[PDB]
Amino acid sequence: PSALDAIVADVREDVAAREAVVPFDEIKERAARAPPPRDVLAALRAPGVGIIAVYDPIEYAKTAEKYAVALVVITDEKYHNGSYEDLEKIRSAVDIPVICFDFIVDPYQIYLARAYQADAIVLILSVLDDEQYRQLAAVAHSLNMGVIVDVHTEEELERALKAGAEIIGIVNQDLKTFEVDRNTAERLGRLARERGFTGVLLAIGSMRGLFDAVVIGPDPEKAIRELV
Repeated sequence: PSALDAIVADVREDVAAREAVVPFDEIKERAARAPPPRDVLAALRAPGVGIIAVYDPIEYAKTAEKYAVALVVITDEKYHNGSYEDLEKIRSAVDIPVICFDFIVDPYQIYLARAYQADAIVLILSVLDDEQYRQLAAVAHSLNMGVIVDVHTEEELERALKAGAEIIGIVNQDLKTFEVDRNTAERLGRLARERGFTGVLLAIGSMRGLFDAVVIGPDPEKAIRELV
């Protein structure tokens, strides 16, 4: 019995179903031909604590772009549910970068996000081992997309630090036990800085003076929504 195992199985079968109609080689080509990503790193590095808004789609996006530095669009890997087409429509309706947030274990999903014009993706270190992390980050970076590395424990933070992650998001939920530690953000963000980290810290939730941006808002999509 394992909620996290079930989510990973859902994602892997979602990919298998998508591949049967849009094969891996075809999604790679569509991703490579997509228009270049907007720069998520620069939007988050901008002075001040930027708001990252989370997602009628067009109305909310056009409203959100008046004050947010970036937009997060939670997607659904299940077959033929319009979720990736809506990501593209939303991104096309605004002028800020759009983060595609789903549960990525397979390179197919990164090409999929890029093909529908995502500017960045999230990698979750509680889900990924070091070899998977290296592969998936390399895929995203080969398409000039930003990578947000979500961490929840001291050990995950250290992996992100040692790997040289430039954007680290700190999440308060444990994706294996599904327990919430309401003060992880302050604890790990302070620890990140005090260990010498000079990149971008995101909080996925009064930790004043620590974070460059803050995200402002079971099956895989439900689990993502809990993270935000």
